[PDB]
Amino acid sequence: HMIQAYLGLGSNIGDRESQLNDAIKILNEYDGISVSNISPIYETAPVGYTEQPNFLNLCVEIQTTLTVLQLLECCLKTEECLHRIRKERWGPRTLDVDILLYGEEMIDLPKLSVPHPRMNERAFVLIPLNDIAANVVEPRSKLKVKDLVFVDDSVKRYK
Ligand SMILES: Nc1ncnc2c1ncn2[C@@H]1O[C@H](COP(=O)(O)CP(=O)(O)OP(=O)(O)O)[C@@H](O)[C@H]1O
Ligand SMILES: Nc1nc2[nH]c(SCC(=O)c3ccc(-c4ccccc4)cc3)nc2c(=O)[nH]1
Ligand SMILES: [Mg+2]
Ligand SMILES: [Mg+2]
Repeated sequence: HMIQAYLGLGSNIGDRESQLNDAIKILNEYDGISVSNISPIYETAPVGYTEQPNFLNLCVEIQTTLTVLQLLECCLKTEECLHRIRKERWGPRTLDVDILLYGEEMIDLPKLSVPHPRMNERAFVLIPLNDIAANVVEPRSKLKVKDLVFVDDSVKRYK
């Protein structure tokens, strides 16, 4: 039995589009993960620390038989495969893979919160997520993504 989950991907170092497309390929290669939907890519001004490069961001849907922790380990392993060496949470990275949603399940462990607890105020997440998951309910707010998404000029259609 598979569950539907959503991942947020980001890159702001180097050939960002290549790193994102390699990430999707690698995610689809883990036993127990199948990438089932892919959003458009957006180019986005960096949020937080601004003296760093512009990001490309997208979202994917996966069908997975993995538990949430097994899925997290696959996300981190993918970052390692793309040579994410920097680990300053505020700083640049070759690849970031974040778990956004895992069905309607909710957890807030010290080091793992799903739904991702910052997604609802990030246009760099909600805009691509709405492209693939408009009618999906975000279980904290209990609102559909299409009712969370908002306009943001710092998020531009890329490609
Ligand atoms: N839903 C989630 N997805 C991925 N990582 C999560 C997570 N909730 C908590 N984390 C934690 O965040 C840790 C550090 O990961 P980083 O990728 O450097 C943070 P970031 O992606 O820059 O910020 P963000 O998670 O606010 O987007 C992970 O090892 C994990 O323990
Ligand atoms: N557009 C864009 N900006 C990004 N900044 C980063 S650094 C980690 C982070 O998410 C982050 C996001 C937001 C704050 C913040 C912190 C405090 C106050 C306001 C914002 C910090 C870090 N990742 C991306 C990305 O993927 N896209
Ligand atoms: Mg992140
Ligand atoms: Mg991350």
